[PDB]
Amino acid sequence: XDAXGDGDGXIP
Amino acid sequence: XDAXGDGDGXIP
Amino acid sequence: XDAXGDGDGXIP
Amino acid sequence: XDAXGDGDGXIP
Ligand SMILES: CCC/C(C)=C/COP(=O)(O)O
Ligand SMILES: CCC/C(C)=C/COP(=O)(O)O
Ligand SMILES: [Ca+2]
Ligand SMILES: [Ca+2]
Ligand SMILES: [Ca+2]
Ligand SMILES: [Ca+2]
Ligand SMILES: [Ca+2]
Ligand SMILES: [Ca+2]
Ligand SMILES: [Ca+2]
Ligand SMILES: [Ca+2]
Ligand SMILES: [Cl-]
Ligand SMILES: [Cl-]
Repeated sequence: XDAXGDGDGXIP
Repeated sequence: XDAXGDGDGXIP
Repeated sequence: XDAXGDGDGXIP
Repeated sequence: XDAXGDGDGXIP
């Protein structure tokens, strides 16, 4: 896997 | 953003 | 076997 | 990724 600090999907 | 052919999240 | 939802080969 | 000694897909 994840990126973005928002878990899976959302911001990469 | 997306990757994997399954849209957002899931497989990168 | 297959994996990945794309049949044989490709994504495991 | 591959397995089987036959490259991508085929035998895992
Ligand atoms: C592929 C290299 C970077 C990476 C793991 C993106 C996946 O991020 P997510 O959409 O937040 O799950
Ligand atoms: C997933 C762990 C084993 C693995 C990488 C299977 C993929 O093998 P292939 O279908 O020969 O490409
Ligand atoms: Ca992810
Ligand atoms: Ca994310
Ligand atoms: Ca995405
Ligand atoms: Ca995806
Ligand atoms: Ca297979
Ligand atoms: Ca596959
Ligand atoms: Ca493979
Ligand atoms: Ca193989
Ligand atoms: Cl997609
Ligand atoms: Cl499949």
